[PDB]
Amino acid sequence: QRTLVLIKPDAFERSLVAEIMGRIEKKNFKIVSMKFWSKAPRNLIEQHYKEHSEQSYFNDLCDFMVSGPIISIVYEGTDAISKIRRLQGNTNPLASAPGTIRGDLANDIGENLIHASDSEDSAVDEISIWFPE
Amino acid sequence: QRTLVLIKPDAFERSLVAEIMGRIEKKNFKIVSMKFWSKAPRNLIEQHYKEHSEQSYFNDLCDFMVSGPIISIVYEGTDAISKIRRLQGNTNPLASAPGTIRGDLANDIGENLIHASDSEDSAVDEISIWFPE
Amino acid sequence: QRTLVLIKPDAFERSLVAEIMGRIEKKNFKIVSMKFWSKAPRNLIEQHYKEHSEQSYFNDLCDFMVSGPIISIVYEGTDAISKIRRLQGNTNPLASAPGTIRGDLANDIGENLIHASDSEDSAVDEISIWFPE
Amino acid sequence: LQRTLVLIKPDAFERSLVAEIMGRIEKKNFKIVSMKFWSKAPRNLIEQHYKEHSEQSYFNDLCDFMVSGPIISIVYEGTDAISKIRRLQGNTNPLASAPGTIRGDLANDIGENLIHASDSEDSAVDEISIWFP
Amino acid sequence: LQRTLVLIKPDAFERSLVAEIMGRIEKKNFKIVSMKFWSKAPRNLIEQHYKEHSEQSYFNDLCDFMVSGPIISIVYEGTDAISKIRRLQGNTNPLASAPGTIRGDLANDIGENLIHASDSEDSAVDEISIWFP
Amino acid sequence: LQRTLVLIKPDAFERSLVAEIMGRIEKKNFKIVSMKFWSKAPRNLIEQHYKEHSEQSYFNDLCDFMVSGPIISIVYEGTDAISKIRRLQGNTNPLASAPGTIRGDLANDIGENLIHASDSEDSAVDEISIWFP
Ligand SMILES: Nc1ccn([C@@H]2O[C@H](COP(=O)(O)OP(=O)(O)O)[C@@H](O)[C@H]2O)c(=O)n1
Ligand SMILES: Nc1ccn([C@@H]2O[C@H](COP(=O)(O)OP(=O)(O)O)[C@@H](O)[C@H]2O)c(=O)n1
Ligand SMILES: Nc1ccn([C@@H]2O[C@H](COP(=O)(O)OP(=O)(O)O)[C@@H](O)[C@H]2O)c(=O)n1
Ligand SMILES: Nc1ccn([C@@H]2O[C@H](COP(=O)(O)OP(=O)(O)O)[C@@H](O)[C@H]2O)c(=O)n1
Ligand SMILES: Nc1ccn([C@@H]2O[C@H](COP(=O)(O)OP(=O)(O)O)[C@@H](O)[C@H]2O)c(=O)n1
Ligand SMILES: Nc1ccn([C@@H]2O[C@H](COP(=O)(O)OP(=O)(O)O)[C@@H](O)[C@H]2O)c(=O)n1
Ligand SMILES: [Mg+2]
Ligand SMILES: [Mg+2]
Ligand SMILES: [Mg+2]
Ligand SMILES: [Mg+2]
Ligand SMILES: [Mg+2]
Ligand SMILES: [Mg+2]
Repeated sequence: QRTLVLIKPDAFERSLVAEIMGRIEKKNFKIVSMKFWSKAPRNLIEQHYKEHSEQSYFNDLCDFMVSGPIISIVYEGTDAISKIRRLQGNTNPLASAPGTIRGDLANDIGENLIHASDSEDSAVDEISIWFPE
Repeated sequence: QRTLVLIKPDAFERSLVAEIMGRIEKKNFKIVSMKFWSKAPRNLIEQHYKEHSEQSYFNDLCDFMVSGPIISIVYEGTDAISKIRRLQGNTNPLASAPGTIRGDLANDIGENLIHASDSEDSAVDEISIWFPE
Repeated sequence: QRTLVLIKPDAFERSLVAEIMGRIEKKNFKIVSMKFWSKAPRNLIEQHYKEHSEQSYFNDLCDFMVSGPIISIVYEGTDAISKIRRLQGNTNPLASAPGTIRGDLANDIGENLIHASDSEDSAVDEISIWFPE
Repeated sequence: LQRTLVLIKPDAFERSLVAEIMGRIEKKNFKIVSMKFWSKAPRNLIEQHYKEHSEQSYFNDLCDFMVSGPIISIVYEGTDAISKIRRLQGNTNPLASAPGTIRGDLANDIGENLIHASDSEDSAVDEISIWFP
Repeated sequence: LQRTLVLIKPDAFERSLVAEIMGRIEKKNFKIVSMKFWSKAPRNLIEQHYKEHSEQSYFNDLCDFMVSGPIISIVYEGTDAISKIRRLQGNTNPLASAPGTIRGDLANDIGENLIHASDSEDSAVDEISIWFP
Repeated sequence: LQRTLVLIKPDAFERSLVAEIMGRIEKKNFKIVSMKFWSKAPRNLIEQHYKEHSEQSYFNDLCDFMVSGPIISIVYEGTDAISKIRRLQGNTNPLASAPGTIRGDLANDIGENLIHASDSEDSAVDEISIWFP
C-alpha cells in the first residue's frame, strides 16, 4: 500500500521534521515520492481537507496549513495506511498514546504535526492531490 | 492548568533527570517554577504523601524520598494534569505502558522516577507544599 | 525471574542490536549470560521453535534464524518474563504498539527483531537450549 | 546568510540514516528552502554534479554508486551555511573524519559517505542550479 | 573536585533544548549541587554576571537577550568540572565550535548560544555567589 | 579489513551505558565477529590483558576495577577497525578526550573510562587470543 503523509508547518516551527520522518523510517517504510512546499496553495489545502469544509475549525485549519512549509510524502509498505495511522496517534491530545508521534510530541488538537491517510480510498485521493502526475 | 511534578531520587541515581524532563519538554509543556532540593525535609515528604500515611509502605517511601535529591517543577499547559499523568505511566511495573516514562524506565513500584499530581485538587495542594510562596 | 531473549538476524542486518538491547537495559534488567552466534546451528533453532514444527512457516522461520548472527541473552529481574514480553510487543505488525520494540521497529510478522520467553516454563526450557551448562 | 546544496546519498537510504543526517542539520537551526526526492537521479545530473572528478580513477564507481539508490537534494539556508555544514559533514576520508561529525560517527568508507555538501559559494551556486534549475 | 556555574540561556527554552543540554552534562557524570529557575532574571544580575563585557559593543543586546526568556542557573560539581564543561560547551563563535560540542551541534549564532559556563576557578566562585548568594 | 578487541568495562554496566557504547560502534558500521559476556573476568586474564602496565602505580587499582563488575569482550571487524575505533574511543585522560568521542561524552575519570580498544595490529592479535583463545 501507499499512503500520503504531510509534515505540517508546526513540525518545521518546532524543528521536529527529522524526528517525525525518522520514526516512520525506523519502522522500515520507504519513501516513494516527496515534495517540499515553502507554502502550499490554499486551494490544495482546501481540497485535502474537503470533508471538513462545514466544520467550525475549517478556516483556522486552512490558515495554519499555509502558515509555514509542508512536506508531502508517499510512503510504501505492507499495510502502510493503517500502520502509519497507529504511529501517528489520535487527533486529540487527551487520547494520543505515549509512544505515538502525537502522543509524544503534540499538545494541541489543531497543531498536531502530521497528516496520514486514513483509508485506501482517501490515500488514492490525497496522493492525487499532492502528486497529480 | 498547572501540575506539580517531582523528579525522584532514583532519577538522580540513575542519571535519568534530563531524560524525564526532556519527555515533558518535547510534549511542549512549560516550566513555571522549579526547585532543586539536595534533600527534601522529611516533613515536606510526609505532607506530600499524607494520603498514604496508613499504608505499610509509608515509612520506606519517606526514607526513599529523602535518600537523594529531588527536583520539584510546576508545569503549565492545556490539560497538563491528565496529560502528564498519561506520560508518567502506571505506578505498577506490571502495567505501565512502553512509551510512558515508567513503562520505559522504571522497574519497581516504589522507585518509579517521577511524581505527577493526579487531579486539580491535588495539584493546588502539592504546588502549595513545594512552592508555598 | 530469568528470561531468554534472542536478538534475531534482522537486527544485525538493520543495525538495531544496540537499540534493542538498550531498551531492555534502560528498564534496568541485568544480563546474567550472553552468547554471540555467527550462525546458530539449525538443530538449536528447531528445538527453540519446536512448538511451531507443524506451522506452514516453520521452514522459512528456521532459514531466517540461521540467515545471520544471533545473540542469546539471559535477563534477570522481578517479573522479567512478562515485563520483557510487554516491551517486545505483539508478533503481528498490525497490533504491536508504538513504544514497544516491535511497534517502533518491526514491520513484518516473521522478521520481528527479538524473541522473548512467554512463560516461566518456556524460559527454563529456552535457557537450557541456549545455555546448556 | 547563505544557501548551500546538500545531497543525501544512496547509502543513507540503504542504512536508514536519512532522518539522522537531516536531523543533525535541523538541530543546528538551518532551514530547508528547497528539496527534491529522486528515486534515481539521472546519470547526467550526477556526472555534471561531479564534473570536477571526471578524470579521476574513482569517477565511474562514484557515478554508479550515486545512481544505485534514491537521493534527496536539499538547499539549506542560514548564516555561513556553506562552511558550517561542511564542518558538520566531516572529512571524506574515514581515517580523518572527527567523531561528532556526520561522517565521523556514521560513515566507514571514502566513497560511500552518506552526504554531499557544497564546498564554497561558487560551487553552491553551481550545484543549486543543477538540482534546482 | 570543583564547582562551576552554568546558565541555560533563553534560546534553549525557546528551542526546547533545555533537557538536551542538561543531559549532555549529566551523561558526563557531573552532579547538580544547586539549581534555580528564573522566569526572568533581574537585569542587574545579568549585568553583574557579564560585568567584564560592559564596555563591549554587544553588551546591551546581550543583556536584552538574557532577559528575553527564562534561564536556569546551575552549579555543577565534579573533578575538573570547570575546564571539562567549558570543553563540552564549545567555542562562542559558530565558525569555530566543534561538532560534538553543545554549541557545535546546536548553536548557530555568536550571541544566542544556549549555555554559559564559568571559564576559571575565580570566575566560577564569583558567578556562583551572584546566582546563589 | 582488520579485527580489533574491545572490552566494555565494569563502569559501563554500573552506569547502564553498555548499549550506548556498542551502539556508537554499530552505527559506524563495524561488525561483531566474536563476543563473550563475563559476569566477572578472571584476575589472570585481566593481568595478562594489561601486562604492559604491571609495574605502573595504577596496576592493582586497575585490575581491581576490572574485576569489580561484568565485562564484555568483543571482536569488531571492518576496514581499518583498529585506528578507527581508537578514534571513537577518545583519549584516556578526561582533560583531553574530545566531545563526540565515547570517553569525551561519557567518561569523567582516567581510570574508569568505560571501554578498552586494541591500539595496534600486534596488540589486537595478542588481546584477541587472550579473550578468545
Ligand atoms: N476538533 C478538531 C478536529 C480536527 N482539527 C484539525 O483537522 C484535522 C483533523 O481532522 P481529522 O479528524 O481528519 O484528524 P486526523 O486524521 O488529522 O487525526 C486535524 O489534523 C486538525 O488539524 C481541529 O483543528 N480541531
Ligand atoms: N504499593 C505501593 C504503592 C505506592 N508506593 C509508593 O507511593 C507512591 C505512589 O502512591 P500513588 O498510588 O499515589 O502512586 P503514583 O501517583 O505515584 O503513581 C509511589 O510513587 C510509590 O513510590 C509503593 O511504594 N508501593
Ligand atoms: N504467522 C506467523 C507467526 C509466527 N512467525 C514466526 O514465528 C515466531 C513467533 O511465533 P510466536 O507465536 O511464538 O511469536 P512471538 O512469541 O515471537 O511473538 C515469530 O517470531 C515469527 O518469526 C511467522 O513467521 N509467521
Ligand atoms: N579518493 C576518493 C575521493 C573521493 N571519492 C568519492 O567522490 C567524492 C569525492 O569528492 P570530494 O573529494 O569533493 O569529497 P567530499 O567533498 O564529498 O568530501 C566523495 O564524496 C567520494 O564519494 C572517492 O570515492 N575516492
Ligand atoms: N563578539 C561577541 C562576543 C560575545 N557575545 C555574547 O556575550 C557572551 C560573550 O562572552 P564570552 O566572550 O565570555 O563567551 P562565552 O564564554 O559565553 O563563550 C557570549 O555568550 C555571547 O552571548 C556576542 O554577542 N558577541
Ligand atoms: N595514568 C593512568 C593511566 C591508565 N590508567 C588505567 O589503565 C588503562 C591504561 O591503559 P592505557 O594507557 O593503555 O589507556 P587506554 O589505551 O585504555 O586509553 C586505562 O584504561 C585506565 O583504566 C590509569 O588508571 N591511570
Ligand atoms: Mg483524517
Ligand atoms: Mg498519586
Ligand atoms: Mg513465543
Ligand atoms: Mg566536493
Ligand atoms: Mg565567558
Ligand atoms: Mg591501551
